[PDB]
Amino acid sequence: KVFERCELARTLKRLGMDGYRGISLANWMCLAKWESGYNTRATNYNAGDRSTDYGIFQINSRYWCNDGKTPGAVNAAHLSCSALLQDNIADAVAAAKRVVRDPQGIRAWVAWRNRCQNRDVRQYVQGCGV
Repeated sequence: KVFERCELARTLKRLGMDGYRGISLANWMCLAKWESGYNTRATNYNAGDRSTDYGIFQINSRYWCNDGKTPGAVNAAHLSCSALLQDNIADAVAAAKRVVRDPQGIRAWVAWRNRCQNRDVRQYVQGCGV
Protein backbone atom coordinates (compact mmCIF):
# COMPACT_ATOMS: atom_id res chain seq x y z
CA LYS A 1 0.00 0.00 0.00
CA VAL A 2 1.16 3.53 -0.83
CA PHE A 3 0.08 5.82 1.99
CA GLU A 4 -1.12 9.39 1.47
CA ARG A 5 0.98 11.80 3.65
CA CYS A 6 -1.55 12.80 6.34
CA GLU A 7 -3.08 9.28 6.52
CA LEU A 8 0.37 7.99 7.45
CA ALA A 9 0.98 10.82 9.96
CA ARG A 10 -2.21 9.92 11.88
CA THR A 11 -1.42 6.22 11.69
CA LEU A 12 2.08 6.75 13.15
CA LYS A 13 0.70 9.01 15.90
CA ARG A 14 -1.79 6.29 16.92
CA LEU A 15 1.05 3.71 16.98
CA GLY A 16 2.94 5.91 19.46
CA MET A 17 5.81 7.15 17.26
CA ASP A 18 5.57 10.83 18.25
CA GLY A 19 8.62 11.51 20.48
CA TYR A 20 9.55 7.80 20.62
CA ARG A 21 13.07 7.73 22.08
CA GLY A 22 13.13 11.54 21.52
CA ILE A 23 12.23 11.39 17.80
CA SER A 24 9.42 13.70 16.64
CA LEU A 25 6.68 12.46 14.27
CA ALA A 26 7.96 14.82 11.54
CA ASN A 27 11.34 12.98 11.59
CA TRP A 28 9.64 9.59 11.13
CA MET A 29 7.62 11.10 8.25
CA CYS A 30 10.79 12.50 6.64
CA LEU A 31 12.41 9.06 7.00
CA ALA A 32 9.52 7.06 5.39
CA LYS A 33 9.29 9.64 2.61
CA TRP A 34 12.92 9.28 1.48
CA GLU A 35 13.26 5.61 2.23
CA SER A 36 10.23 4.23 0.32
CA GLY A 37 7.96 7.10 -0.73
CA TYR A 38 5.43 5.82 1.87
CA ASN A 39 5.29 2.39 0.12
CA THR A 40 4.93 -0.71 2.35
CA ARG A 41 5.94 -3.14 -0.40
CA ALA A 42 9.27 -1.44 -1.21
CA THR A 43 12.27 -3.77 -1.28
CA ASN A 44 15.86 -2.88 -2.22
CA TYR A 45 18.56 -5.52 -2.75
CA ASN A 46 22.11 -4.42 -1.71
CA ALA A 47 24.29 -6.41 -4.13
CA GLY A 48 27.31 -5.24 -2.16
CA ASP A 49 26.63 -7.20 1.05
CA ARG A 50 23.75 -9.51 0.02
CA SER A 51 21.26 -7.89 2.43
CA THR A 52 17.81 -6.50 1.57
CA ASP A 53 15.89 -3.43 2.87
CA TYR A 54 12.21 -4.08 3.50
CA GLY A 55 9.06 -1.99 3.76
CA ILE A 56 8.09 1.54 4.51
CA PHE A 57 11.14 2.27 6.68
CA GLN A 58 13.54 0.10 4.58
CA ILE A 59 14.63 -2.09 7.50
CA ASN A 60 17.73 -4.19 6.79
CA SER A 61 17.84 -7.97 6.89
CA ARG A 62 21.42 -8.16 8.22
CA TYR A 63 20.25 -7.00 11.65
CA TRP A 64 16.56 -6.56 12.12
CA CYS A 65 14.43 -9.20 10.43
CA ASN A 66 15.03 -12.72 9.14
CA ASP A 67 14.87 -13.46 5.38
CA GLY A 68 17.04 -16.62 5.60
CA LYS A 69 19.26 -15.70 2.61
CA THR A 70 21.33 -12.94 4.20
CA PRO A 71 24.80 -14.04 5.28
CA GLY A 72 25.90 -13.35 8.85
CA ALA A 73 22.55 -11.87 9.82
CA VAL A 74 20.77 -11.43 13.10
CA ASN A 75 17.04 -10.72 13.57
CA ALA A 76 17.15 -8.18 16.41
CA ALA A 77 13.47 -7.29 15.91
CA HIS A 78 12.70 -11.03 15.91
CA LEU A 79 10.39 -10.96 12.88
CA SER A 80 10.20 -12.56 9.44
CA CYS A 81 11.11 -9.79 6.90
CA SER A 82 7.79 -10.83 5.25
CA ALA A 83 6.09 -9.00 8.16
CA LEU A 84 7.52 -5.72 6.87
CA LEU A 85 5.73 -5.99 3.54
CA GLN A 86 2.15 -5.99 4.91
CA ASP A 87 -0.33 -3.12 4.28
CA ASN A 88 -0.80 -3.00 8.08
CA ILE A 89 2.34 -1.26 9.45
CA ALA A 90 2.04 -2.42 13.08
CA ASP A 91 5.02 -4.85 12.80
CA ALA A 92 7.12 -2.32 10.78
CA VAL A 93 6.57 0.27 13.50
CA ALA A 94 7.60 -2.26 16.20
CA ALA A 95 10.77 -3.00 14.17
CA ALA A 96 11.52 0.72 13.68
CA LYS A 97 11.14 1.23 17.46
CA ARG A 98 13.63 -1.61 18.07
CA VAL A 99 16.19 -0.04 15.66
CA VAL A 100 16.15 3.30 17.52
CA ARG A 101 16.59 1.67 20.94
CA ASP A 102 20.25 1.16 19.85
CA PRO A 103 22.68 4.03 20.62
CA GLN A 104 22.63 5.46 17.05
CA GLY A 105 18.88 6.22 17.26
CA ILE A 106 17.44 7.63 14.03
CA ARG A 107 20.96 8.17 12.65
CA ALA A 108 20.98 4.39 11.96
CA TRP A 109 19.44 5.37 8.61
CA VAL A 110 21.90 7.26 6.41
CA ALA A 111 19.00 8.66 4.37
CA TRP A 112 17.87 10.45 7.58
CA ARG A 113 21.29 12.12 7.88
CA ASN A 114 21.29 13.18 4.24
CA ARG A 115 17.69 14.29 3.92
CA CYS A 116 16.21 15.14 7.31
CA GLN A 117 18.88 16.03 9.89
CA ASN A 118 19.19 19.75 10.57
CA ARG A 119 16.37 20.55 8.15
CA ASP A 120 12.93 22.08 8.55
CA VAL A 121 10.86 18.84 8.63
CA ARG A 122 7.55 20.47 9.71
CA GLN A 123 6.50 20.25 6.04
CA TYR A 124 5.87 16.50 6.43
CA VAL A 125 3.15 16.94 9.10
CA GLN A 126 1.64 20.33 8.12
CA GLY A 127 -2.14 20.21 7.86
CA CYS A 128 -2.45 16.61 9.07
CA GLY A 129 -4.12 17.38 12.40
CA VAL A 130 -1.42 15.62 14.41
